Amino acid sequence: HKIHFFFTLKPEAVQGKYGFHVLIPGLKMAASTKKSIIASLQHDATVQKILHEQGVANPESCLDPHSASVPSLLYGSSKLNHRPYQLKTGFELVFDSSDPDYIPIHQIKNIESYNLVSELSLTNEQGSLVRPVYCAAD
Amino acid sequence: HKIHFFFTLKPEAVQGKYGFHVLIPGLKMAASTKKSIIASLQHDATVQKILHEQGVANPESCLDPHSASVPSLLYGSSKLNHRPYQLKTGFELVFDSSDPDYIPIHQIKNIESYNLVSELSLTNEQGSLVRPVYC
Repeated sequence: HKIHFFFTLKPEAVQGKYGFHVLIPGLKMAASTKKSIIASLQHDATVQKILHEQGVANPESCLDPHSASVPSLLYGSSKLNHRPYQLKTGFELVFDSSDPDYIPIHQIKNIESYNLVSELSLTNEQGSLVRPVYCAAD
Repeated sequence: HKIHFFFTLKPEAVQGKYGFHVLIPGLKMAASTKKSIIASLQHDATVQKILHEQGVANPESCLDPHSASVPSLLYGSSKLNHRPYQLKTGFELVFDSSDPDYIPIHQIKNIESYNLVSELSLTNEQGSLVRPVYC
């Protein structure tokens, strides 16, 4: 399977407030699976030690558990009086069942020549790049 | 630590014969260690099955046990009546002992802008890109 990762960053840090989004359009699961995954990520030591040198005051509260409930912004849209999240870079990942311990990560090329809003849509199923990976229907 | 990998491929295959080189100038170990490593690879079933779908007859016999003893061709050189191996891809790897299970692999960018003969030297210790990792 091919899994794509996108990191859209806030244009500027206002009064010491920052953030970014992680989008996985092709991968498909249930709400309970997303809740379990989000609960797992809150206790990841690796992420925390990554964040400590970044100036993060509280890495534990950085992840919002409501990410499985809130409807998601389309790409390019934004909140009132808030700038749109600018895409920093996008990574592609290839996962195989034969070799679970081999995890390749590479940047996506020619990203600027592609329909970003179409590909980044969570419910989209006709993305030319992002393809739907049907997982278990919980 | 940073580890660099280089893959110089034979320009063409004669009578079903192919070959290439894997060079690790950054690594610095003993010859006995190199022999042990070569012995380890000769029984690696993963590489054998990788070559299995390549049209390769005997992947077990592809490794030369003498590679740690025979003097190595400098880059650009060749054997008599033999075209020199052409560099196809160049890889760099980042090793961190804190997380041994995280292995980032990325191709090197703009290798054509660097002194390939100087960098790919197995005995050189002043490589601009290849850094001497004493092991």
